[PDB]
Amino acid sequence: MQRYLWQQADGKRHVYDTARHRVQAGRPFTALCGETVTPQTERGDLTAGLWFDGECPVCTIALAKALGWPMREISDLAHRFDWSPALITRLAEVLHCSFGEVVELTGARMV
Ligand SMILES: [Cl-]
Ligand SMILES: [Cl-]
Ligand SMILES: [Cl-]
Ligand SMILES: [Cl-]
Ligand SMILES: [Cl-]
Ligand SMILES: [Cl-]
Ligand SMILES: [Cl-]
Ligand SMILES: [Zn+2]
Repeated sequence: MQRYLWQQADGKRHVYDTARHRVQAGRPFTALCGETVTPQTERGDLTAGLWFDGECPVCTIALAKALGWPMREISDLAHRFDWSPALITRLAEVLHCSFGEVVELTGARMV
């Protein structure tokens, strides 16, 4: 079984640690980004062919980091998401570098 897998829940496609959680409709799990979420059939969460929500930016970057990417390649990745203060400060709780380093990584406030 792979260590990390994707699962849509609460409006985004999150990543979870399969050594920590088993996914099931109506059961909460906590994603790599730290949000505790519950897959719901009404949101299309239990049919992966119907997963139309956008990827969770925090989980996507957390997964790249967990997989050992250098900061420069993680930075290229992050550039394709929109980063609100909620998301940026959530990513800073996951990464171990300085908050300024997180903000620079996201490319979120740079033209
Ligand atoms: Cl298992
Ligand atoms: Cl592993
Ligand atoms: Cl949980
Ligand atoms: Cl939820
Ligand atoms: Cl809803
Ligand atoms: Cl579903
Ligand atoms: Cl986005
Ligand atoms: Zn997430």
